[PDB]
Amino acid sequence: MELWVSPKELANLPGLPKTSAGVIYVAKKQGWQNRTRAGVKGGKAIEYNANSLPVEAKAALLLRQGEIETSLGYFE
Repeated sequence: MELWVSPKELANLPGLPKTSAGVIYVAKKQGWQNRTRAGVKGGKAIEYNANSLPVEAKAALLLRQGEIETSLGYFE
């Protein structure tokens, strides 16, 4: 499993501030396994590994994830 996340998506969990500015700034206070992707924004964005987020965000995370997709590229 992986389920990565984006700063704009973290800017809504309680444990995390309501603005990515605080999440990215706080990201330095720890540095959750964040993968870069030269396509979700600029030549180098900053994703966040959901498994690296604490528990307070892990709970509220999958919470606002209601409805998303059924199954695909999952090779069954």
